[PDB]
Amino acid sequence: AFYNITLRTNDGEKKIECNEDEYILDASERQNVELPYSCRGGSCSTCAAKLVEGEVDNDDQSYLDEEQIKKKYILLCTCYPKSDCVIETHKEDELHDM
Ligand code: FES
Ligand code: NA
Ligand code: NA
Repeated sequence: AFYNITLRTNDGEKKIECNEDEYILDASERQNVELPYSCRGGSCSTCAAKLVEGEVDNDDQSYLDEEQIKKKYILLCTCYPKSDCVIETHKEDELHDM
């Protein structure tokens, strides 16, 4: 199924949908909502975001440790939505300065 993702970016709030079988980064990009990234493989911190509400499957990621995951951080390049979500983007620095 598809879920509606509310992206709270550094340039306002944007509404985009994403198939539960695809990554949020790719879905966002085709709907013209540019998000940060670099490796696009789940092993770095560039695409870091924070889950405000909703369920996701970000098990394909590998950079974030359990402490960061518990704090709701997710890497959008490898994150599947599992319900409607409200996500804050461009959180790499926040993550870095925890
Ligand atoms: S762009 Fe590197 S983990 Fe997402
Ligand atoms: Na960019
Ligand atoms: Na450092």
